Amino acid sequence: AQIGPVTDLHITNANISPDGFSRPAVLAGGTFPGPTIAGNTGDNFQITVFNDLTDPSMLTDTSIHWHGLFQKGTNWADGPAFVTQCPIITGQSFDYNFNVPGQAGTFWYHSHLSTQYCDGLRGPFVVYDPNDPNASLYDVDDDTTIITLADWYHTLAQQEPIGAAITADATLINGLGRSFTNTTASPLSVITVQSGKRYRMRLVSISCDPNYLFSIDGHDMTIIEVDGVNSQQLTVDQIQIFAAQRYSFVLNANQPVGNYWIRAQPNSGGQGFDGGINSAILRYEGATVEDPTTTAPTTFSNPLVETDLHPLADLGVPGQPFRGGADDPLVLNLAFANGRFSIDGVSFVPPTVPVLLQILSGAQNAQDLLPAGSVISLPSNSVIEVALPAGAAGGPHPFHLHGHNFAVVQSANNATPNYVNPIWRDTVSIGGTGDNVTIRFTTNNPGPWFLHCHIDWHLEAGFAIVFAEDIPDTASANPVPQAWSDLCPAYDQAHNI
Ligand SMILES: *[C@@H]1O[C@H](CO)[C@@H](O[C@@H]2O[C@H](CO)[C@@H](O)[C@H](O)[C@H]2NC(C)=O)[C@H](O)[C@H]1NC(C)=O
Ligand SMILES: *[C@@H]1O[C@H](CO)[C@@H](O[C@@H]2O[C@H](CO)[C@@H](O)[C@H](O)[C@H]2NC(C)=O)[C@H](O)[C@H]1NC(C)=O
Ligand SMILES: [Cu+2]
Ligand SMILES: [Cu+2]
Ligand SMILES: [Cu+2]
Ligand SMILES: [Cu+2]
Repeated sequence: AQIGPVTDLHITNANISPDGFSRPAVLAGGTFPGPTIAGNTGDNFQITVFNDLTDPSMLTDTSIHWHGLFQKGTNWADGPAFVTQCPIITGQSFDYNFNVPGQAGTFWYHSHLSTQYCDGLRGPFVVYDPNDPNASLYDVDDDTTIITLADWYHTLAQQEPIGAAITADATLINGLGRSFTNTTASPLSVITVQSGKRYRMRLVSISCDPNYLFSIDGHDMTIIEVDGVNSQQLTVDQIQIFAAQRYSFVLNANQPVGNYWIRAQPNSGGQGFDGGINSAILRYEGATVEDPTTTAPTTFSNPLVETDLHPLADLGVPGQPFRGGADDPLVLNLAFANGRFSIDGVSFVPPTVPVLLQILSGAQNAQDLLPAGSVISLPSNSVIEVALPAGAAGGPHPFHLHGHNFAVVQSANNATPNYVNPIWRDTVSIGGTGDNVTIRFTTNNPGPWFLHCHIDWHLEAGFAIVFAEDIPDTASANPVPQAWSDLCPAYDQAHNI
């Protein structure tokens, strides 16, 4: 069952074997993925997170981010460790108490301390719309229509050796899948549909790294939502989904009663589907309980191309219709060398005092904020443009901005900008060498908002900056509860800082 919008959430260690190989993990709600947190648009969420972690190999501190929720007036509840809070220490709990005005769609939650989400603390987060403009396009939308895609590692995140390449050992679809090496015939996930019905499939990438080529043999997929933003209907037969992105698509159960492969091919790790890796099963009611016998095409006829997506609503684009046509036009220099990423020449290393606390204590220019060179001020009530030219090793990099969604004025692999009707989203691939992926948004949400690559191994290696939006208004706009004020003293005492 779904939990929320008011719930406890216990964070524990346990052994799991989602691909037949047992290892310890960091879990929310006792499971991988964690339970779905849900409510309706505008609801008050109060998620009281109980840190019960005891195994130091995966860190006993934690902090949870609610990915894609704007947190307007509640920056303290956003979750990124050392940006908006100190971590919760073991044996303690913390109420993330926030509201979701003006948002409805498919989100997720994850640890936002170090690489801890890779060790298992990840789950879906759905905000339903009782008056959804897409409601008539489908019949079923519930916990059984959520599809998570996850990378899974046999080596613990903190134990990945410095200097060796990191790749996953399995793809998990709804928490199950088979290992790339030493493959055993462990159980595959089954998604069940009834012939003649239409389903709102909520596709969530909870990946720490790979992008997936997602498809369903025999079926096509009509996109209706992108990262929380309702879209015009776009029919595709394959979706390339990057880390942390979400799509809703209508699945019409219009093929013969049977079994069909669900495919999620990562860009690294095991290639293909031998032994049932990278696979799940779409089973119609009344079908034989047996594996599919379907195949993929050699070439997909209608792959998703991001420039084909358009908002359902008339969202437009803020600013003027040319490069640099914004109040605050930025171009970030994104680089990698010698094991570390940098933005504008500075590699992100989390500060001792969280950025929000530094602001509330009176640091009021971004040159005064630590880490030096990693915090950039944005002016209030202004159009911001951020160009993110690709080329840094380890791509394609999916960049994500907290506190906001944004218009994607220029997408990967296409040099033409769109100042008329591009999709809005919150995580975007910046593409390949020579690309100039560019985003725009307006600053109506005071607080420090993280901007980073959502490949968690790259974040850890410094691929991040903080946008301190409207520093002068941050304190008045974000009143903090006593429990939040208690976090840093408790953390610093427990760690002798
Ligand atoms: C990506 O687009 C930005 C503008 O959004 C380009 O930025 C300009 O860069 C040149 C030097 O390369 C400067 O002289 C300009 O002041 C910048 N801003 C403008 C023209 O608006 C950037 O060059 C583009 N990058 C790539 C790799 O195409
Ligand atoms: C490259 O991106 C551009 C801009 O998003 C796409 O151009 C649009 O194409 C649509 C569909 O034909 C037209 O309605 C628009 O008027 C175009 N806008 C602009 C500004 O040119 C283009 O289709 C993309 N290229 C590919 C191959 O998908
Ligand atoms: Cu996220
Ligand atoms: Cu986020
Ligand atoms: Cu990256
Ligand atoms: Cu983040």
